[PDB]
Amino acid sequence: CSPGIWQLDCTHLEGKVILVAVHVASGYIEAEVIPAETGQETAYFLLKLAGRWPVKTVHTDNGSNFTSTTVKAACWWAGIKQEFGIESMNKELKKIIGQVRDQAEHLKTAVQMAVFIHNKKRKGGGYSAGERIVDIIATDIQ
Amino acid sequence: CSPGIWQLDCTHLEGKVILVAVHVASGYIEAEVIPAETGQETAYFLLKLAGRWPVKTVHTDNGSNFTSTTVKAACWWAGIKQEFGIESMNKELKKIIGQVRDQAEHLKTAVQMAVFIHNKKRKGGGYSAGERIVDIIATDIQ
Ligand SMILES: Cc1nc2ccccc2c(-c2ccc3c(c2)CCCO3)c1[C@H](OC(C)(C)C)C(=O)O
Ligand SMILES: Cc1nc2ccccc2c(-c2ccc3c(c2)CCCO3)c1[C@H](OC(C)(C)C)C(=O)O
Repeated sequence: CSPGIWQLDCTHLEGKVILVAVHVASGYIEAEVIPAETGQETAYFLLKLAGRWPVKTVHTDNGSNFTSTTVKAACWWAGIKQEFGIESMNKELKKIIGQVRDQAEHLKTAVQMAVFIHNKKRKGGGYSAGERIVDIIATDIQ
Repeated sequence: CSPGIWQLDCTHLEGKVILVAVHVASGYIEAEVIPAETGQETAYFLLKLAGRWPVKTVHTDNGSNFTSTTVKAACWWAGIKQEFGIESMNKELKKIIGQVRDQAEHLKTAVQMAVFIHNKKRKGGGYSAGERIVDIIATDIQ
C-alpha cells in the first residue's frame, strides 16, 4: 500500500469527539480529542499531520468530512489530494481506551495512552506500528 | 547524538504560548499553541510525543518546566527520563512564523505552517529534518 496514504475519521466517546488518523501501510495512529466535529478542526489537524509525515492522499469513511472550504484550503496548501480509490481501528483503539480509562481523569489522557499502547505493540507472528511507519517512510526516501 | 533525545521549551508570541519540541539529532520539530504555560499542558504534550517517537530523555532550557507532579507522572508512565547532560530553533521557527504570519488568521495556523516549512526544507550543502528523523530512528531499530 502506498506510504503516502492516510485514513482520517472521527469517533464519539463520552459526548466528546476523537479525530483518528491511521497510516494505512503501517497501522500507526495519531489522534486528538477535538472540541467540535467541524471542518476547521479537521483542517488544523491535517496541517499538523502534513508537517510531520509525507502525506500524499487522505481517505475517510465519511466523505462529507472533507467538503468544507477550510479542509480544502489545508489540503491545497500542504499539497494533499483526496484518496477515493480505497479496521475499523476505531474499534481496537476504542478497546484499548476502555482498558485504560479508569487510569486517567480526562478522556483525552486515556486516548493518548491508548495511542501509545497501540503504536508500541510488537505485532509478532514482529515489529510495532511505530517501527513500521518509520521503516516504510525511510525506505521510501531511498 | 542519541536518537532518543528531545528538547522541549515554550516561547511566547502575541500573548499566546508555543510549546516547541526538537528532536536533537535531526532538527525535526513538533509544536502546539497551548492555552496556558502549565504542567498539565506539558504532561499532555509529552504523552502525545511519546506515543509517536521513541522518547528516551527530554531536555529543556527552563528546568522548572519539569517540576510539576503532572509532568513527572507523564515521564513515569511513558518511561521518559530527564536529560541533564546536554538553536534556539525558537529563533529560526520564529523567523518562519513571521514570514508566513499574514497568510493565516490564527497564530496556531501560522505555527503549523512554519513547522511544515522547517521540517520539509532540504538542508543541502542535503536531506530535510523530516527525512533525517525517520532515517535516524529506522536505522536505530536495526
Ligand atoms: C488531570 C491530571 N491530574 C494529575 C494529577 C497528578 C498526577 C497526574 C495527573 C494526571 C496524569 C498525568 C500524566 C499521566 C496520567 C495522568 C495517566 C497515565 C499517563 O500519564 C492528570 C491527567 O491529565 C493531564 C494529562 C492533562 C495532566 C489525567 O487526565 O488524569
Ligand atoms: C480560520 C480560517 N478560516 C478559513 C476560511 C476559509 C479558508 C481557509 C481558512 C483557514 C485556513 C485553512 C487552511 C490553511 C490556511 C488557512 C493557511 C494556509 C494553510 O492552510 C483558516 C485558518 O484556521 C484553521 C486552520 C483553524 C481553519 C486560519 O488561521 O486562517
